[PDB]
Amino acid sequence: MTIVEKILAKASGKKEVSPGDIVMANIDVAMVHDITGPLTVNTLKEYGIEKVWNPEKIVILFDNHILMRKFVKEQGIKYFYDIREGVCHQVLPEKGHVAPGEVVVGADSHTCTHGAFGAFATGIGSTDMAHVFATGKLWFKVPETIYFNITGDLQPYVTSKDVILSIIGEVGVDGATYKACQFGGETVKKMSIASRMTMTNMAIEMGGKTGIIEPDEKTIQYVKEAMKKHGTERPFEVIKGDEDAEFAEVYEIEADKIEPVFACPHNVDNVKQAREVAGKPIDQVFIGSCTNGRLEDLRMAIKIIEKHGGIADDVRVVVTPASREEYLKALKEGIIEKFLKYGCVVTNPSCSACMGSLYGVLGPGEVCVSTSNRNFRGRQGSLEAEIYLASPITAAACAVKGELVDPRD
Ligand SMILES: [Zn+2]
Repeated sequence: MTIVEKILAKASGKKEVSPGDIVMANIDVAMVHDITGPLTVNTLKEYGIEKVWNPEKIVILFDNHILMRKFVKEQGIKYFYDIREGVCHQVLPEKGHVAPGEVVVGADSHTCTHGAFGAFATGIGSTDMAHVFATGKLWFKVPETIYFNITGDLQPYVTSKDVILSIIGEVGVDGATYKACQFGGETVKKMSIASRMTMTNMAIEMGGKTGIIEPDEKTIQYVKEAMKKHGTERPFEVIKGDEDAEFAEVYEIEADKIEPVFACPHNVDNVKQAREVAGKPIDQVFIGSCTNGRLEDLRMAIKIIEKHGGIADDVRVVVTPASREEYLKALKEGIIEKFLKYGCVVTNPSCSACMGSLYGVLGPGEVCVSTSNRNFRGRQGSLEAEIYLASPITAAACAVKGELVDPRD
């Protein structure tokens, strides 16, 4: 019985569960952000429930507005954050709302990110969310874990981004469909929580239901620290998979021979190695995202840039910390100013002037190296623009030379 299965078993209140089995599980936290909030509320009452189940288990996002204020006020909803905590998923675990062995549901597709914390985390539609708000439970078709056992040491200039991009590259946009992608092995236990978030975030890009990574005391340290800092403290159990569990499509990845890659334009899953496509000129580099937007990413990228002393002219470098906290960390550490001084522009996620700038919008015939999730046509701009995906290191290197690279050159 897998970790996702022990989670769904404890949640449903069953003592055993199989893949394909269908259960009613209790929700630990539910999150709504933009359109889905108003939708969920209206959809919530044309039905007639006047009380949400647990006003402290719902997390909402703010900046028509009126229904949402009045909803949070009419309910007892304690956790509601402004959009200047950052547009990404970072906020939810940052404040300690995601603990191991928990069932987390959210409006956004990439809620799967929180699987990094050893919780079962999924995006759901508006109606499902309305049910959750009403009953604090939801139906789940119990998935199957496909286990990716990653062992070996990451070579220099190689990040979990290259790892997950390679994995996606051999499994295609599908899949990994009705199934949960579970990452493990020594290479996974060695990487940081940030690095794990990078992978779990991109799980659904394989068409996966969610990514999940088993917890260890990096996970514990993170969660406990966040909980004490934000007063979101609450007991949790550490649910981890048994060797008594079986997996559709166990893969084996060895991080030794993984080298810096690219997700080449319009599709995430093609994934050609850096050397092959190297040399093509680029007019923009986008560093930071929900995928790699955290402190370690900024740190390695600015390290690369700094060592070679600045960026190529006639290239637009855009640096976007995943959240306000991450931004403040990078600020306090001098990283933000190093970026600024080298000619990059940094978007302060709490600044509307920063957030509304069109400076990073790709025009026709423009090439961009991005550290984000998605390279499909028209994503960052014109549909006649193309987008390569990379780790912060590879991206930084591209910003240094001003065309497509392999970080070691
Ligand atoms: Zn600003």
